[PDB]
Amino acid sequence: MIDVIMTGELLKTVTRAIVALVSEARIHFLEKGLHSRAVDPANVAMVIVDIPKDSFEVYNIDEEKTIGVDMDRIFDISKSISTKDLVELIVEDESTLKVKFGSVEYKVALIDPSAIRKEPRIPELELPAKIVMDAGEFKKAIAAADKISDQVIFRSDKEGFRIEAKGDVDSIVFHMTETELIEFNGGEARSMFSVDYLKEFCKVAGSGDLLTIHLGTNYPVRLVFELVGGRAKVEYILAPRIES
Amino acid sequence: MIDVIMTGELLKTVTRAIVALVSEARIHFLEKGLHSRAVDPANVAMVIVDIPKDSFEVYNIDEEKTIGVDMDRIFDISKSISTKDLVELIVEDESTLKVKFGSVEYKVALIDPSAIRKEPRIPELELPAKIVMDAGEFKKAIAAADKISDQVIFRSDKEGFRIEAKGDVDSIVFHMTETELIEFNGGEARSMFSVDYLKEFCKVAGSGDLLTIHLGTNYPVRLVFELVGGRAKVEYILAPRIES
Amino acid sequence: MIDVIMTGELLKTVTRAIVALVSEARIHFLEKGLHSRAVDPANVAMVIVDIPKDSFEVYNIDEEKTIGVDMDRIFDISKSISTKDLVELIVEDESTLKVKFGSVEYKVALIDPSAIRKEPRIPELELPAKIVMDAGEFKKAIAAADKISDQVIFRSDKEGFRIEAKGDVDSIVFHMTETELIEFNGGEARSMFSVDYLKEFCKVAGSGDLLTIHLGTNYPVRLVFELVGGRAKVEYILAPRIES
Repeated sequence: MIDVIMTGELLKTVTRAIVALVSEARIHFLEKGLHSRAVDPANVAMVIVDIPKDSFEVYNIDEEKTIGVDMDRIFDISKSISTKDLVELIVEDESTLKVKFGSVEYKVALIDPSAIRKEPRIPELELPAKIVMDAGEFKKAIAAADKISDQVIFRSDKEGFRIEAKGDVDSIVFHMTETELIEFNGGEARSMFSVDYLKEFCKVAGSGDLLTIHLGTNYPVRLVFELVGGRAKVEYILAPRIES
Repeated sequence: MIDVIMTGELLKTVTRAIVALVSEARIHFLEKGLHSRAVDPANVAMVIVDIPKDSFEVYNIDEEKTIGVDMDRIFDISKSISTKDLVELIVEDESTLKVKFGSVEYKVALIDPSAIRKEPRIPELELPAKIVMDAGEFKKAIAAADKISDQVIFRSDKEGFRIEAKGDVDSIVFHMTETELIEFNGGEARSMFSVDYLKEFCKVAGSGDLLTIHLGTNYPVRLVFELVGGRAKVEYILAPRIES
Repeated sequence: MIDVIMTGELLKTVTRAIVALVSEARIHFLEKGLHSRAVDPANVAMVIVDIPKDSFEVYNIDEEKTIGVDMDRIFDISKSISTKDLVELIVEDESTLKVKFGSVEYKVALIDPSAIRKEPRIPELELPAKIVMDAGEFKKAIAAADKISDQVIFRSDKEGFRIEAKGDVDSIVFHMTETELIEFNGGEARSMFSVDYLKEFCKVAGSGDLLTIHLGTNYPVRLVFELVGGRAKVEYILAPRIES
């Protein structure tokens, strides 16, 4: 059996992060905690979620188990859950997931894991640039860029980190030097990405959340967000466009 | 003449509660206070509003009087009124209603009471189950059920009160025991109702408001809400569906 | 060169006030401060904006300069600016405007002032009535009138200031006596105006902002708003309808 208790905000945020890309997903309850990964239909973005066992109020599992979940449903139900509610998830067999919060108990039929798209592999990306900043600040940068173009360039070097967008008659540059960043290795990298996806990624993040960016040149970017008081790690990987 | 003064929130809430079902209504200014009742077009729900004279800041009437009011208009005008404004209602003759608040005076033509649908009678429902709880908690239960089905079962017995909804692959159960409820008589009852109407009823209620449910088996349910600091009694009665 | 620093709220509010009427505008950086005036396409309303140099945190200009600005763009970009951000505007040449706030630098191509509709002249209106009140209160009056009609009468005399609207079966009167107003000269005047424009004007104002109304009979009304902590003067002039 699986029986865990987590804050409502933790469940709502991780559910929202996953459903942003897929409507169904395999959820692994491992000895070390919860894990889930998925790639979107267009194969342009991937999401990797990790909730260490210590981020849960209670984490009791017998054997490690994988369940198939209808993410659209859990997301819909999560909207009736308060961020301040404590939520208990229970799986006694293999066909039903119980979600309890307040005076309510929701029961949803699980999906056969095999019926879900094959479990994707995590790319062993070798990236030279590492940038650590506030997720809210990043979110604002993307929001500003979104008003100028549908594509942005991420650039890193010894002088800092920049996010640039160019339009027909206007342009915008977000720039932070090493001293302004939380952590920065000065690695040299430059890649271009779709603003649409970046904007969607930021919907589960805000001021106070940590963001670690792993960047290369003409390589997918890794955006590692630490959310909900640092209880969850939500990494989004986005394929690159041609930077020239 | 009729001359009363009430809080903006009191007028806004009671107006909203009535217009939810009808666009016109007879408003009775009785020695004991304000009274109004109406049934919706489909004859599926009824609303009974009572504002005791002591809930008003000022309640001065000569003789008991009944006026016909265009509820869509009062509701529209009430949107320009603040919950913290004090509102004065005046009827000097029989054709005009004056609504004063802030530095504004609104005058609306009254409707001939006779032109309005016959005054409905209050059903003398004999119900075995009585449940008293927080209206906000009830509202949340209905909101959760609404995500699962368009119908819900209300069930009461010695073990408490439950609200259940079932879908094709999921279900939800809200349950509170006698100790969790404010007041409960343990009466046995079970009826099914439309979530659409229940959801609409709850729009004028929130955490802190009292709700008394009178329930029977295959009988209309009585939902007595005490709103605006307990100043108004707004009872909604909803016809049942077949529970089996 | 032009180099000024202002609060985000100041830029956002003045930008919104101007774009309400036009999509392009001439902005004058004078020794005494910023000035801009424009009339809408229908020639029914005009806006005159004045930001004294002392309302800026920094105001450094070489020679007085006039620039042409795409107001739709600045407005769009201003949405990514926080009211609490400090914004720096820089014009080093004549073709580019730099907008800096936070860690972002926006560059927009300027418009040739000549390509913009001829600079309008300020009408030397001679009006007998002067009314000073809270802009938020005025805004509420217009909002109330808007529910009754698409036209309102502004009336002033020794007994105070009134805003009246009449519908088929209802009416509304907003009235404030001399003692209730901040300043009032008791001038006699009566004119009728379009609620649509008045409502739009009030979108940049709120409680706490000062409004000085200059009113005549069958003459355009002057609505002088002092916004953003009294840092900006935004005057709207609205052509009259036939009052009878």
